[PDB]
Amino acid sequence: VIGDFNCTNFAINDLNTTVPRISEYVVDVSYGLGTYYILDRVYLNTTILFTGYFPKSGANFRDLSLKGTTYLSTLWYQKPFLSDFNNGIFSRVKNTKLYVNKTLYSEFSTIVIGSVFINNSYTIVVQPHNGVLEITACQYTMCEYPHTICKSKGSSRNESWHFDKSEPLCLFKKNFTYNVSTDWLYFHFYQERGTFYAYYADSGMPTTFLFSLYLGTLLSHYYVLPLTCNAISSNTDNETLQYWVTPLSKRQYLLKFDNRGVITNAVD
Ligand SMILES: *[C@@H]1O[C@H](CO)[C@@H](O[C@@H]2O[C@H](CO)[C@@H](O[C@@H]3O[C@H](CO[C@H]4O[C@H](CO)[C@@H](O)[C@H](O)[C@@H]4O)[C@@H](O)[C@H](O[C@H]4O[C@H](CO)[C@@H](O)[C@H](O)[C@@H]4O)[C@@H]3O)[C@H](O)[C@H]2NC(C)=O)[C@H](O)[C@H]1NC(C)=O
Ligand SMILES: *[C@@H]1O[C@H](CO)[C@@H](O[C@@H]2O[C@H](CO)[C@@H](O)[C@H](O)[C@H]2NC(C)=O)[C@H](O)[C@H]1NC(C)=O
Ligand SMILES: *[C@@H]1O[C@H](CO)[C@@H](O)[C@H](O)[C@H]1NC(C)=O
Ligand SMILES: *[C@@H]1O[C@H](CO)[C@@H](O)[C@H](O)[C@H]1NC(C)=O
Ligand SMILES: *[C@@H]1O[C@H](CO)[C@@H](O)[C@H](O)[C@H]1NC(C)=O
Ligand SMILES: *[C@@H]1O[C@H](CO)[C@@H](O)[C@H](O)[C@H]1NC(C)=O
Ligand SMILES: *[C@@H]1O[C@H](CO)[C@@H](O)[C@H](O)[C@H]1NC(C)=O
Repeated sequence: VIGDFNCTNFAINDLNTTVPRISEYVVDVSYGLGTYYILDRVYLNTTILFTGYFPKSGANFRDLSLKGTTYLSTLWYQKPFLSDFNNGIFSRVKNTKLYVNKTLYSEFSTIVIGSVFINNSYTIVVQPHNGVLEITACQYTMCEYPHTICKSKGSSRNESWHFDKSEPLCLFKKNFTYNVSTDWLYFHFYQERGTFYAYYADSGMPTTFLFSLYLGTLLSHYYVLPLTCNAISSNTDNETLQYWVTPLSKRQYLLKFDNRGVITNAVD
């Protein structure tokens, strides 16, 4: 389970089925994937040795996106999908582009980052709403079996990942736009000395600082929410979710900057 609130009994498989194969992809940083811009600094036409929260080059990304239709499997809400956060994670996220009457809609998996996922603890939630990225850190009563839905194409079940009837206590609540036409988003989520840090990119690969948030507590877990949809399948549109995640750690990189100060290359 994620949280411990019984939000629903509708269409749950508690059967000990085959675990879905988590797909894996090698981390290659040679074009600046997994890197970020340093503070308020510009570096031009140069190489820098810098120690930062970076992926291990040659480690694996895991695709933790889960697309459902009606049934939720209880095995989705366990290890290996429920994952240790440690220092942090780098996300490579497919922007799943869907069309309704030729109008573009942007979907991708919500991620939750927390400890115990109960309403005496803060859970960070990063959720897309079609070009708006809603980021919150609140005392959510997370569901046992949380998921999101396609708002665009609809779903056979309602969205429920928390059950707060009155507004929960929040440390953070901000919206960030992202470019809905992009094919990929990139995120760093990490923690240092009781403070959470987020970086993102929607164009190119090297991320930029979004925000930081003092928590005063260690985050221990993250989970990529299942998304349920009538579409995003071989019998509808041949679209897919992808939410690739790999651990961060304090690593020395060589960073190469071009004459615009873009990180064009990196070495672990
Ligand atoms: C912070 O987050 C916590 C979870 O970590 C929330 O606490 C849970 O809140 C729910 C909702 O109030 C509690 O569930 C309800 O418990 C009642 C009491 O349970 C006893 O009695 C029943 C028989 O009635 C026994 O079966 C059971 O074993 C216990 O002995 C139940 O009466 C409720 O059931 C009724 O309402 C539901 C509504 O969906 C109906 O489906 C049922 O048919 C029935 O009519 C219900 O089960 C839960 O027990 C709490 N857990 C804990 C650990 O406390 C907090 O509410 C939340 N707080 C805030 C401010 O967000
Ligand atoms: C951040 O973006 C979300 C999603 O657009 C906003 O939430 C919606 O706000 C309207 C107006 O209050 C409600 O009618 C909707 O029900 C809300 N939810 C959704 C999923 O659309 C939110 O208001 C924005 N602003 C802030 C500060 O969070
Ligand atoms: C969850 O709540 C529903 C509604 O009361 C109930 O039918 C179901 O048995 C509950 N499941 C568990 C595991 O408690
Ligand atoms: C960038 O650096 C190279 C190597 O020193 C140099 O040859 C080139 O002229 C520089 N270009 C600019 C635009 O500074
Ligand atoms: C979805 O929510 C509506 C409104 O509360 C309700 O009528 C409907 O039965 C719900 N469906 C499911 C599958 O939860
Ligand atoms: C959005 O992304 C597309 C595809 O990468 C790009 O062509 C376009 O210029 C971007 N638009 C904005 C406003 O950045
Ligand atoms: C999805 O792709 C396969 C292979 O090209 C094709 O057989 C199938 O008809 C496609 N489905 C849709 C809904 O386009």
